[PDB]
Amino acid sequence: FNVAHGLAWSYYIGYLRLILPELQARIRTYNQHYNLLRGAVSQRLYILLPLDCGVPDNLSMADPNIRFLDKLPQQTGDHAGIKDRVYSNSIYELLENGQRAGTCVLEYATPLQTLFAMSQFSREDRLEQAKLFCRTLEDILADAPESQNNCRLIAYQEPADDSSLSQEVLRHLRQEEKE
Amino acid sequence: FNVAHGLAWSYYIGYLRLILPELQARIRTYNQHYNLLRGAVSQRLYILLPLDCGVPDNLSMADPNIRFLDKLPQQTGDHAGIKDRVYSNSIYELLENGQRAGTCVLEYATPLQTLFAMSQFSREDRLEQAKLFCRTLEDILADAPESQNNCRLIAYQEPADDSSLSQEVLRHLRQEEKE
Ligand SMILES: CC[C@H](CC(=O)c1cc2cc(OC)c(OC)cc2[se]1)C(=O)O
Ligand SMILES: CC[C@H](CC(=O)c1cc2cc(OC)c(OC)cc2[se]1)C(=O)O
Repeated sequence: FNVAHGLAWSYYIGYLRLILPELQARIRTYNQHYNLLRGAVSQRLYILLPLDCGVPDNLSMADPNIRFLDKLPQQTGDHAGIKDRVYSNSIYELLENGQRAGTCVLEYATPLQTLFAMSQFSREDRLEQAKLFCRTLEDILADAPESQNNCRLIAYQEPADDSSLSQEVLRHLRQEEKE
Repeated sequence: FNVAHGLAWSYYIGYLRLILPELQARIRTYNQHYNLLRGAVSQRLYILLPLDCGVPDNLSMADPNIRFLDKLPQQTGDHAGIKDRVYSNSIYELLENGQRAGTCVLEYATPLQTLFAMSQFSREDRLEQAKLFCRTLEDILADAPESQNNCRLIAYQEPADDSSLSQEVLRHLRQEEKE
């Protein structure tokens, strides 16, 4: 109950509070200096929350239609001993019927792999802690001033290896255009 | 009790497990390509754990005798959506009587600023959660295979603004030489 609470706050306090306020400027810099009226990167950080807590230690999205396209201009800031601590972010192209249907900054919510490491608790405890985590992070980001149409939490659960994350994400980017 | 548990595991799982196994190689690369038989960077990551949980959002060590000297060769690895996620680390010179008495990679344990944010709980709850955090992290790092004379946890508490972190650290680096 509290592991998930504490991880949400720490993720917000140790990471999002630091990268969110400048994300939208880095994104416009890319969108100018680089880059099609559909291939413009969404002005939002999209945060992947596998409910099964299986966050890959690489780029594997398992969704043939989510591909790495470019890195974002890196932000640098001093933080907690580390001079010019670098903040790396990655842009992904989203495809529908083999065509590029949009583009966004994507990454996984890494505190979840700590819940995975603690269940691999039981698998049902894993799931409830992932939900609590999502619900806490959503509420933190709601009252958080650094969070103003710059952040979307994509929580999902694939029922098997053979069962469309791309479509899910794509819906969120469509709703951005129609707004 | 569990916030501190979970933050220790996440710090270990989200960060130390990823940077510790290569830290000592990055350190030798510096120690050759750069750099005095005393001015060689300690082959250890030193991790500052203010028990008061006051981790600065900058480089402030408040110890005139702990100064930024150089950055470490940055490590890059794919992780959790982010391609070539960069790992930045900073080297500090340690001074005694105005002379450089040693050198080490230093940084603060950032999960602590999440305990700070939650107490600024009461200040005594803050302190116990910081201790629990230290004790959990120490035990994790003991059975952790990635952690083999590459990591030291410096926990301390300054009683006031006018009251020697440098000496504390310096003792740990001396004990390394005499071993
Ligand atoms: C893949 C990119 C991420 C994003 C990232 O850099 C950080 C995550 C994070 C989480 C914390 O608590 C949950 C925390 O507490 C101080 C500090 C940080 Se920084 C990664 O995990 O490497
Ligand atoms: C100043 C340098 C640090 C070190 C660092 O990068 C990370 C810390 C961290 C902590 C986590 O839980 C506690 C976590 O859970 C996924 C991931 C990370 Se990455 C910083 O906080 O920026």
